[PDB]
Amino acid sequence: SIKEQRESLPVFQFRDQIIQAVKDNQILIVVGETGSGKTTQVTQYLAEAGFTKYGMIGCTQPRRVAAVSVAKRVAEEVGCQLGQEVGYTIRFEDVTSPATKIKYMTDGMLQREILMDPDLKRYSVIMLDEAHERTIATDVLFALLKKTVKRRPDLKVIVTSATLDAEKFSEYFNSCPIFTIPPVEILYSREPEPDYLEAALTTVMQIHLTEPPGDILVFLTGQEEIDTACEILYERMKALGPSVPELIILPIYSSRKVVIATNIAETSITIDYIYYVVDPGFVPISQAQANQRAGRAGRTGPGKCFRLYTEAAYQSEMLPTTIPDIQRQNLANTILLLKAMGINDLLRFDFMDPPPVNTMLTALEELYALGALDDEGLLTRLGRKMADFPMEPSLSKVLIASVDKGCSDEMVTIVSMLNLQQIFYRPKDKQQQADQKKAKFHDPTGDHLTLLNVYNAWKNSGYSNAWCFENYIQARAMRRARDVRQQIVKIMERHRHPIISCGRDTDKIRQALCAGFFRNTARKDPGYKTLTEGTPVYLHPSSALFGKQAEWVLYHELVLTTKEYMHFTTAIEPKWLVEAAPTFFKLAP
Repeated sequence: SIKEQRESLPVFQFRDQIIQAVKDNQILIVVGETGSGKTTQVTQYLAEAGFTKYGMIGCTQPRRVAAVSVAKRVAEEVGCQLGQEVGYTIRFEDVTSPATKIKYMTDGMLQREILMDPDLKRYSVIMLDEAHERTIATDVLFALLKKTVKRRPDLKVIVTSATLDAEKFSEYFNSCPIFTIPPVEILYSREPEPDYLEAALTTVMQIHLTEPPGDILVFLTGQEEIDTACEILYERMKALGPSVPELIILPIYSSRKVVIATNIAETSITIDYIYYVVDPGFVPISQAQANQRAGRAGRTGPGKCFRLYTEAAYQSEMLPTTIPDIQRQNLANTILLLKAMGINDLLRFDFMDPPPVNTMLTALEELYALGALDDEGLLTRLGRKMADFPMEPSLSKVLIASVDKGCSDEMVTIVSMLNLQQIFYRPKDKQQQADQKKAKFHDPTGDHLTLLNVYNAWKNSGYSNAWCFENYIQARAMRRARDVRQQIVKIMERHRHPIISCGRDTDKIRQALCAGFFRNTARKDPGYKTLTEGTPVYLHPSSALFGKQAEWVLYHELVLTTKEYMHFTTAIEPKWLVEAAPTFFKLAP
């Protein structure tokens, strides 16, 4: 039943108590142990209590997927169509209606939303649900909401927290109350294991045979560690014997079952029926993170956690408080927005956890080199124009540069294609066959123009799914690209940025892509080496210029599956970098 499921949750007992705490206290810290359902239920409770009469309820989630996942879930519970009373907003996916009482979104959208109205009048209550996997963009929000609260008293702010992080939050938010919302044994090693990988595998071996049935979850650091573990565990399982229950071993890089994942994956997994966790505790992690990890065993039933370090280590060489995760490109975006609110002076800024000065100086230098900031560091005309685009400052810079070069039509398509997850379906039985079809779209210049070739031919075939399948192109991905393209075209048109085509002048198109994306360039070494930092990076085999020789290249992203790899590489001329990417590479007259 919908009611029965809702009432089953631990929060429902404290449901009347939560509403009173919000009604009295302006800012409220909520500690809910995972599986309390504070994420879904609290939003409804405040809606049910009439907080949506004169405002919306907004909740920020750490990832895009989480905001979509919670919104759909809450929609079912509320019993209404997604986007109507309960909707989510994420980048280029605003699933909301005028009739939207409850809204879910990422920190970035809130930052765009707060910049437009520093008082957030459209909202009655703002809740940030990122107890774990908090960033600096989330920390910036805290300081902004602290000021917003001093000018709009009716506004309610809820801030979820981990138990270790809780008291620090309360001190920061003017000593406001900490509302709290209510089994596994943790095992340690007497001496620090010399080899964490060997220890962890032996640990997985003993637990598979010598323990009651449960599923094991292991965490590792690198891909080569994962691959080595898969081979070792296969070899030991086959040698062990046929009587022994089969061990199904699956890795994740986002009879009994073993799952092995990295930190990237740990933040995005809700797998059930696992009674055992192996915690190598070294990426070194924090006590709050270690405790969160321990809890994951306790999800389905009782169970055990195996931390591969001394207890003293837990209490000595591990800090409890979360360290906010800093993304270099996200931080540039955050700083750009802050300067668009007229907030300079990052040194005296009310940061709850001060970011390292290098991170802020690199971000400032990156924006300066893009020409978002002048010599002083004050926001320029170009910076304000870029801040109107909800994307990384490199991509927004490329769009505006293309308008100057009369090639905005091709760029909006290329920019659309960069956001895409998977573009080409590949099946191992027909892998060779798929690669042959991909080759038709290969442009000499590089992957950027190859993406332009894919979308154009898709457009030319009237956007046919049969055509997509004919060429082993993900049909869903192209549809997503068009949705993004249409939204970008509307954003450009609203600002004074027209759409002009130039008949695939590859020189103008790649020149445009050098205006931004100039700190992601590399030169061929007798693989390649990065111009900016000197880091060695390699062409991916799937690249359109992978066979070809190309002395100077430009890459959209830098993936690390095994060794540093450039994602979407395009051959460019050095001249354009001096000319179109001025400040950084003007080592000419």
